[PDB]
Amino acid sequence: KYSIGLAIGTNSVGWAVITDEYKVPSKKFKVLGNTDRHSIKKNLIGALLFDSGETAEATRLKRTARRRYTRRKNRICYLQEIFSNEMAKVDDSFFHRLEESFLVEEDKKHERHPIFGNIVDEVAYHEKYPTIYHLRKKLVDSTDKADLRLIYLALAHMIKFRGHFLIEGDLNPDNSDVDKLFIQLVQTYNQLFEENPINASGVDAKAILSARLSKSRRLENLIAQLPGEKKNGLFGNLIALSLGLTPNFKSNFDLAEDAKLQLSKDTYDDDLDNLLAQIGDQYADLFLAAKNLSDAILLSDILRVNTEITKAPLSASMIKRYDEHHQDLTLLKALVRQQLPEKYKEIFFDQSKNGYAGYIDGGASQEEFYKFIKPILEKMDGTEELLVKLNREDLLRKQRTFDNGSIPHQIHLGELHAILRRQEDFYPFLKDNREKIEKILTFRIPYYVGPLARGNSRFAWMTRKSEETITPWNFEEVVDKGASAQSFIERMTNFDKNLPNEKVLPKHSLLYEYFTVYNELTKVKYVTEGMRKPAFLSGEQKKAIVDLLFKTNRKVTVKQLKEDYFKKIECFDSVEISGVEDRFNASLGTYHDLLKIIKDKDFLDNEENEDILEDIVLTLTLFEDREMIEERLKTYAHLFDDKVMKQLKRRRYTGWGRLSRKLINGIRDKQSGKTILDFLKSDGFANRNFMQLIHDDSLTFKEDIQKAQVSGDSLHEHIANLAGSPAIKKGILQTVKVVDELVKVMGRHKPENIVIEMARNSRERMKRIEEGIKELGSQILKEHPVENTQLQNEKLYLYYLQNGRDMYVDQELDINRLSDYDVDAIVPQDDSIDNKVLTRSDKNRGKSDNVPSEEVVKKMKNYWRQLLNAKLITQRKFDNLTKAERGGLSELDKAGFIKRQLVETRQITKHVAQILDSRMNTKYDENDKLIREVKVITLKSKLVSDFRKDFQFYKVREINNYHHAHDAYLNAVVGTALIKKYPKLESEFVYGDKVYDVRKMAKYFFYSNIMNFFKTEITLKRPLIETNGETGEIVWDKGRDFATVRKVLSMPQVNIVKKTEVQTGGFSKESILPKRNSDKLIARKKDWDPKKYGGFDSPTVAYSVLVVAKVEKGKSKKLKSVKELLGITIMERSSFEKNPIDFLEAKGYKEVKKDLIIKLPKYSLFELENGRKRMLASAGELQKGNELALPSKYVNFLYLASHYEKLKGSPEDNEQKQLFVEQHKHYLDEIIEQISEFSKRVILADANLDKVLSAYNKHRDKPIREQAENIIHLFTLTNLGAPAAFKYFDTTIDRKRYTSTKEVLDATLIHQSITGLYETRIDLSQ
RNA sequence: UUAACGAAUUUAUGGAUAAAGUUUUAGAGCUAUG
DNA sequence: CAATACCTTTTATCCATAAATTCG
DNA sequence: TTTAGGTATTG
RNA sequence: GUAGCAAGUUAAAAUAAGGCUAGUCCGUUAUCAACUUGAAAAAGUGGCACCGAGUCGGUGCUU
Repeated sequence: KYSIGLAIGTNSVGWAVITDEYKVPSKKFKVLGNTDRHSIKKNLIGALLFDSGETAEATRLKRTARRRYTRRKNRICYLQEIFSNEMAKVDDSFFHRLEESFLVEEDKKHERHPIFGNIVDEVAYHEKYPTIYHLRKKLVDSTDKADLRLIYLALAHMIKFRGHFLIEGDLNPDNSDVDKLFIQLVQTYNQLFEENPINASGVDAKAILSARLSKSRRLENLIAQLPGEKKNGLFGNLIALSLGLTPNFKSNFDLAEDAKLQLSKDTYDDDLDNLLAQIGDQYADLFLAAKNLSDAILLSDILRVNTEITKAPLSASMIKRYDEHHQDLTLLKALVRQQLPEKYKEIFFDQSKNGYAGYIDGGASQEEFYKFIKPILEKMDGTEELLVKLNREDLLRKQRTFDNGSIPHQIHLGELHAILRRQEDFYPFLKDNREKIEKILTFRIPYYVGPLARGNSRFAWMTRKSEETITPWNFEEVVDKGASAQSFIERMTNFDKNLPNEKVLPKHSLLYEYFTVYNELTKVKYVTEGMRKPAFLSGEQKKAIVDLLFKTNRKVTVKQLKEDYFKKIECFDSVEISGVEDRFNASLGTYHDLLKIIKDKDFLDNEENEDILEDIVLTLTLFEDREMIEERLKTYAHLFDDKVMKQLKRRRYTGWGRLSRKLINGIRDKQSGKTILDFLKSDGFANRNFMQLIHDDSLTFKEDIQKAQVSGDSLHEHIANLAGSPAIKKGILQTVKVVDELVKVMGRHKPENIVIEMARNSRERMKRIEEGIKELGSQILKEHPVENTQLQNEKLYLYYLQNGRDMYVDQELDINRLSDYDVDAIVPQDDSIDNKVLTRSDKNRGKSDNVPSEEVVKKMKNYWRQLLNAKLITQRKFDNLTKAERGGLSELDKAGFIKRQLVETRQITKHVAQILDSRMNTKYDENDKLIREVKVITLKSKLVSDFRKDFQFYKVREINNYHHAHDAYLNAVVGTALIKKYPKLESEFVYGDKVYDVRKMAKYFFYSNIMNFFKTEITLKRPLIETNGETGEIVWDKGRDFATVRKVLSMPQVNIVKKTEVQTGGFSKESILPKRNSDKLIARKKDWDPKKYGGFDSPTVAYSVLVVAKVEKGKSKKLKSVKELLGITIMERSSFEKNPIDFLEAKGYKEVKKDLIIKLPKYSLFELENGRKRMLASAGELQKGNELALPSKYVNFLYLASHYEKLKGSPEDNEQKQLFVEQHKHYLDEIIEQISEFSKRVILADANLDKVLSAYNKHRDKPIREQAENIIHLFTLTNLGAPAAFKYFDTTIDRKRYTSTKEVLDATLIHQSITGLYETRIDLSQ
């Protein structure tokens, strides 16, 4: 006796209920709690607002740093351990001094100066080496024994900040000068090639090689500079090799197989000797020279400056930035003193101003500083060498900035290496541990390994060789690198859908190939002259054809089968094959690729080897790393020749299949003794298909399958497995929590129908006209020009693609009056450009039930082709225009018109259908087949979208929140109506497998527009009492039903519930705050009084708790009873939950009433006084309660008043829509009045409302379309939810925030259920 | 995922890295003047 | 108090898997 | 990428 | 304390409090009205028809 309609979105689930005759019911509901209200009537329509679902990504990123920090403090801890023994000899508490660098002198346990204890030597230090970068150069360059404390500072400073690992290989300090390296590259070629010696002459190798151009264009530009040699010639192959390019040297030496050499790819050191051996070892001296140049090129962009004087270019690059800053500061500081010495105090002394004082001491970015002084620079003289420095964006640069990190960790390691090498003679431990220390800088946990856990991390998957602690130096021995790399993918690879306990096999698995061949072979039937009836392929032939034709060639065409097997082996000269199509879709691709390498056809056939051949593909498909493949295959090396193994390691397989090994060959019928595969050959006269095998009740497969699956799962897992946005899953869970409650309301009765629906270029317009009049060559673009912001107007934009001529008439069209000209769809209702055309009269096409007629096509079949070749129309647009010559829109073509429009393509929505449908129909009849009690309809959203505009139910989002229920109601109406009149479409719209045939075009309707039967009158007749033709059921009464629908829309009571949510996540605002004497300053770490060190602020409040107890007041300390709202923060919450009372007493409460403590989540609901509602937004803040029921005449008005997208509809309807504006013109005063009583009743903001009231008074003479739209802003003041700022016309009206929660404490608390219908009300009295 | 194989983008989940920011302290501020 | 005004870490790089989506 | 709750200070 | 002037670019340390399972692990996602039952997962709990409509109001029968 009822039906449910849903409208699912990101932030709301909308829900309404419908009757046989389309009324929405009501019911008296019990009210729990101590309040005198014992009952309420509420309508069975509602919606559920909620905060969006938050993705894990934001969280996961925090995790990356969380590990990034606990691994970096470990790296420095690693250097310190190396020094600990040796350093204590030099400085007893050097490391201690650093640990406590952050403590204030009162809390410091040692000397205040870190690098050296004494005040004198530390000042000398910054005197000589102002930057660490200054020091790095000296530690690299000098030969003098430098203090061990400095060595540590430099080395630890490189290990703390490595730069990035985005390069693999090594770059050298020698390799910066490309020309110096280039000449060696030319030079070696000359010591080897006296028959064709080359001369570098005066080629500019520096400029040509290191350029932002293609790796290809630079190659050509170089050899062009040389006297003329081929890029295919050997020198170019070398030069290409330096360029990050892959060249082939086969052409020069004409080697039997191609051997290319790329410097990024792994296969280079190994590939060299396999190629190098044939030419001989003498050449190799050349190839290393080329590799060196590559390393020269690569860092040619990173370290652009001259680096000839030093082995530490990076620090040298910094030292230059420092001195330039010093130089240019004085010139800037001086030139301001010289000409403008009044602003200098603002510039260099005011921290807050974004001056240099702001740049250094204030919080001002180089982008903010550059901007602020650029005006000053150009008013004083000599400011060119400094202004060119500012446009260069290199002026008064800091050394540590945002653009670094383009630095590759290798150049740091270069300075590290130099420092170690320099000072190892002086310090023995440096020379012993040099390699041990360098690995600290170079080591990176390989991603496939994952976090190195000891079974106590969710994310980890790694495997360990020894249960001992992991360090960068013993990493290979302790960690099973390979078996981790497999576990790495195996945990992300899918499971078998039919048997979800077993792993999916590789897509190129040999067993997968056979199964995939035989499943196509079993359903092949052959008909011959000798035979009366077609017969399935029998057991021998499948096994014959496979041995004969599939092992011999990659793909098997139908002609090969009739010729090679049927005619040759069975001697049938002619035959017809029904089952297979033109060629066999399956192939034995792994067989032949494996057959070619190992070359033992006997080997691939011994079923004893199937275990061994599966393993090679699983290892080959799985693994990326060349070395690790070898480690797995070594066990196989004895079976194989040493040359056979070489090719095996190369072939890699990509992809994962669908089905398990156990499914195909493990599962066995208890009675037949046979597997899935064994039934795929030899299934008797009837050869059964794979689906058929699982779906045969005589076989144990349907019974065995069901055992694995049910062993199924709770709702979360079923919902969470859903693929798609993680917030739209929330609405799903909420939409399904809604349905389960509606059924409870209806006395635990299941409903007949359920309707679910879910909601989801400016310059493009200029370019499709720009180039389409360039190839047309017409002057209609020059004759009248237009702009890039205008073309979102349909009629203007259609003219320009049309070129000023109508496709239906062939004449020049006036630019000024497009209102009289109709926008015409090629196919009667599509509103996109692909199907939109603008002509003076839409009847010129002929019959508006017909395709644009043969009369206009013969006139204009040519003009629309000119537009196609100029991309002024799309192939779909042209093919629907010309379709008149393919007999027009065929019944079978017109069926494709409507059917494609109605069905929902979105995979998520479909899954929602299952979720609902399977949760409803638990009963099964005596047959195996399921009983379809509840019908789950998926409605497209557009249908209702047009229905409201078509039938005067206009939707305005921002006036109100009722439209969420409104769309649910209106999805419920159009849904049940479309299935009442069309049960042939049940299979198309309902998740139900009935079956629907395209053939009809039970005739039903001629008209290609599905949404016609609702219409009382239709633009060219329909009876106002509709009934299905076949059953006689009364489906739609245009007179009777439409009255209730507007009545339901214009209903003033709808249940709107905002889901209550404990707030989770970050403790507090992330920013660090400078020291204060506040008590809201949260400590950063325990030993740090925020008053001395600075701390956090602005804790988020996880939930509020209501505390009724006594507190001490005054020096008198008399105990007086207070009832107030305590904020439990996220940091607090864990501590709170263990012991509430001890925790409460710690915050200052005494004699707390434990029974009465109430935990108040965010968005919790309070009604006080005159029914005004407040939602508790914080322990200390409140939020707006109430939704304003603007009457339907205004909603319908304001949508038409706002004048949405000018007017889209038919022009004759539009005139009365325009007339509706003036007729109801006085409404504007009614709308503004509505708010005033509602403001005073609920909102309590008179301060603001008065500037509102006083603002509307002034703009009375401005047009309605301009005036009404700005009236729409005003509602945001009335909106349920938070106070936010709104602007009328030119005046911004700030928000009214409720910074007291006192009034709540004496109101009645409302606990509402998911629907909003069941409640428990609680009146609060101390 | 398609009546079947490939490719690509996007979103989701996960891993290994990087450079900034912020905070306290260390970089003896001097010279007239109470 | 209740207004009033101000505040809120960001921005890169690479690897893997999966659906869902639009092209072949 | 803007929300909407902490926070301190004023007339 | 004011007026002058010199100066500045760098560094160490922390980067959710913290937790025990002490790992070169983990600590911001999902999930949540209320009441009874539960360690939890979860299960359980709220008569109907009519007339009407400014955020649900009245009446009739059973209860």
